[PDB]
Amino acid sequence: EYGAASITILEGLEAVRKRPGMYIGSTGERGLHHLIWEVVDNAVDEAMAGYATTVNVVLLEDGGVEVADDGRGIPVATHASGIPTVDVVMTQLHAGGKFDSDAYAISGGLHGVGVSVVNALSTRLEVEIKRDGYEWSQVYEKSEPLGLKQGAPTKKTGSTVRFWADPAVFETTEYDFETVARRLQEMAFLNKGLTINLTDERVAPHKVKSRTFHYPGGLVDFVKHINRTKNAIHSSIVDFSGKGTGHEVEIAMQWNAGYSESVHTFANTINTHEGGTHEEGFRSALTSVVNKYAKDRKLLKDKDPNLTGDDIREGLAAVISVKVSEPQFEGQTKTKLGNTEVKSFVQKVCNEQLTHWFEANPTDAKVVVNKAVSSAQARIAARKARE
Amino acid sequence: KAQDEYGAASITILEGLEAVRKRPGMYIGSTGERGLHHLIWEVVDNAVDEAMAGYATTVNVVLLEDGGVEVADDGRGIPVATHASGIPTVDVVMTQLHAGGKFDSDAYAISGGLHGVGVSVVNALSTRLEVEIKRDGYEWSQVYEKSEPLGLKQGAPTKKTGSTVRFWADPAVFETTEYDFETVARRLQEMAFLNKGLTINLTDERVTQSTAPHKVKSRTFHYPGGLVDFVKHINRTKNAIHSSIVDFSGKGTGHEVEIAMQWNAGYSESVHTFANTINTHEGGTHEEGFRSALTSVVNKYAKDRKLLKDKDPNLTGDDIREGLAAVISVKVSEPQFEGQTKTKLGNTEVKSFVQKVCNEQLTHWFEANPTDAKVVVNKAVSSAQARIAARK
Ligand SMILES: Nc1ncnc2c1ncn2[C@@H]1O[C@H](COP(=O)(O)OP(=O)(O)NP(=O)(O)O)[C@@H](O)[C@H]1O
Ligand SMILES: Nc1ncnc2c1ncn2[C@@H]1O[C@H](COP(=O)(O)OP(=O)(O)NP(=O)(O)O)[C@@H](O)[C@H]1O
Ligand SMILES: [Mg+2]
Ligand SMILES: [Mg+2]
Ligand SMILES: [Mg+2]
Ligand SMILES: [Mg+2]
Repeated sequence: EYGAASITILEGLEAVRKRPGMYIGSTGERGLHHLIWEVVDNAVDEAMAGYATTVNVVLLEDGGVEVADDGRGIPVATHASGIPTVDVVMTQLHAGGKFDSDAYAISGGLHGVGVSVVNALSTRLEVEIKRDGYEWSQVYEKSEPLGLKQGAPTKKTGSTVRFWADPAVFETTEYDFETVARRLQEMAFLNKGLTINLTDERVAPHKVKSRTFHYPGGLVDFVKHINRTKNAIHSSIVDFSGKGTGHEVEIAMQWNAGYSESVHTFANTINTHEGGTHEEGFRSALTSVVNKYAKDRKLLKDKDPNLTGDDIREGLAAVISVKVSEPQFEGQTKTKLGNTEVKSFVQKVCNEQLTHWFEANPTDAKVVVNKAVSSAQARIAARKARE
Repeated sequence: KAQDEYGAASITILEGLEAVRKRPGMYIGSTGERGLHHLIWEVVDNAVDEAMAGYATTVNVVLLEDGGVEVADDGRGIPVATHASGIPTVDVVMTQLHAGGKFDSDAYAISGGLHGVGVSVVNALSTRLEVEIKRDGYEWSQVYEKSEPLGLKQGAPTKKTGSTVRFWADPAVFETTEYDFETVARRLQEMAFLNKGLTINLTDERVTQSTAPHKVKSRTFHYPGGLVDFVKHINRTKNAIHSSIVDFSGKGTGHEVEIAMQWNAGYSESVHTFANTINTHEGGTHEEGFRSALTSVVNKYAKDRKLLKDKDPNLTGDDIREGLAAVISVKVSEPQFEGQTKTKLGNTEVKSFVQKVCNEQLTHWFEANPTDAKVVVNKAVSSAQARIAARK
């Protein structure tokens, strides 16, 4: 009997617990680690706004994860809603301070869902906040607030979010250290003044497993890192910026004797690992710049076909970092940046700055074009040899 | 700065479809070409879901001149009756997020729709929406202007059942509001392949600057050979290496799988993955389960027949999948898709399942057809040694 009785409306966090995949992709290792990503993003968002300097993540013994920032602290006062803003932010969907650019000019967070999902997919969530001249505490048991508590007075500011992933939701709740270590590192690469500390408290003087991430050389350091094991082909690491009405691009790149593509893209510090408009404008601009150089330096005949992106990006270590005041991310996992205006923006920046670099550095330009030409001709030889 | 004085007032709660209008990327990916087409997917997906349940036989998609899209199914009809919340059910289904009849397995046992978001999002990102429902003994008509319902109208009596949804994309939302016929065509074609008793008709009533009948693009997709008509389609411009196509299925608790595969002359991998008819073009567990199974099956066959030497390492997936045309269709009672755009299927248990079915059933095909198998193994053996030669 398909009718009005079959239509079911979901309320609050019901929808998150019924369809975790809509918010975290899946309940696998990727989904589990996304919980950490949601809590850390909010702390990073505070650093980007220029309030936090430090983000400390701790993998606790019990499987709990702690994330502490020295930012402004989650608004704790009573909302217009009639409940303390901590609860609005922690238990409601499409609720937050990132629907404008007033509180956070450039922020990874934008849907007002992130940390609410973490509450929804956790057995427990604790929060310790410093602001309004006090130390504030709140416990959320099976997503429900047990009571906001006004504690010790303090001039200090910041937030500390603690959460315990539901073993009913996730199959495996053991977080992976090096997965977390890798992501926190890239956040510090995209945030110059930011310091991220990581501690693994899970199982006479004893030192606990820890890492510190501070990179004053930003993206140029990120590239040096990518090209440690890989043997760099040219001395000068490409580095440039681009500014526009509503957006900004930051690029750094270097080639190596490798045969793989090591291109990482970011939008408001978010790892847009499935790419997007920013990556697309970059690839587009790169292919056209190299192809013009090779044709102009007669490294390819006029009858010779143009070098494909695959030939050029082979052995390339590149980082594309965009700061967008109004991003368009593909779902809550934000695997892609979709902003159509950002493709034409990145493209003109890469076109004008890569054309500049290739003409300014003739030594370095020669090598990377020689590689592209040699890798292109190799694929034309391998296809013919196979017949 | 007012950023310093950030507190309770800085936090704002979005009500209903304001969430979709503010952050469309959460539900459609982007406001680009791919996002625009996603609006048709949401509406067609709902019509297809009715075919999957065995109530709809036909789906008719029309790209209107004005710029609107019309999707007509002969299903059961979007329930019209006044919902428990106090308003007609159509209005709940069209103006409210996380509301639908796909949260259980009662109305739709297997369905691509699962979030209760689809058609509400379409309504949210459209200047106007129009619904024509035939059910409960009468033909009904509702109109939404900027998502707001103008009032449900009751019409003439009918014994027939179906739904007709018509939407006009908001140009303020989308950079481009003009659809690509081939994009729509290709998709509706794959939908017809994965649903044996379904017929999808696409019609293009958009003119170009007289109105001769041949100037209107049209398609009618009905494939009784399902996935086999799909692999036959894939290897058309390409040339098959073995005569008979690999056709096999396999069921489990709360999941079913269908595989159809064939190898071509090229070095081009053409593996298409589907979950509840949804094109999971980024793959997921079902694909990964198949990829694992396929690599293991060929490596056990190449070693036993001694086609591959003991000295050389095992074959890579890429060399096996080189020139492979395959279709992977899973039917899952409780799926887990990455977001609204549903680009990936992430069910942990599906990787084990598809691999279990593939490992067992492919081994069966290799053992029963040694003649066709030798050609396949010989292709992978040469392409692996080609990859080794290229590295030198
Ligand atoms: N560590 C924090 N410091 C200060 N404010 C925070 C912090 N964490 C959360 N908030 C506030 O709570 C709001 C909502 O967070 P959240 O639930 O993650 O959604 P969001 O960050 O706005 N967007 P999104 O992450 O894309 O879903 C934020 O806008 C912040 O204002
Ligand atoms: N053509 C139709 N025929 C009958 N019922 C429909 C039709 N279209 C929508 N519905 C019903 O309306 C509900 C809401 O639609 P929708 O917004 O697309 O959410 P959904 O299909 O459940 N899931 P999803 O598409 O993944 O967000 C559906 O679940 C159906 O119950
Ligand atoms: Mg913002
Ligand atoms: Mg957030
Ligand atoms: Mg019917
Ligand atoms: Mg739908």
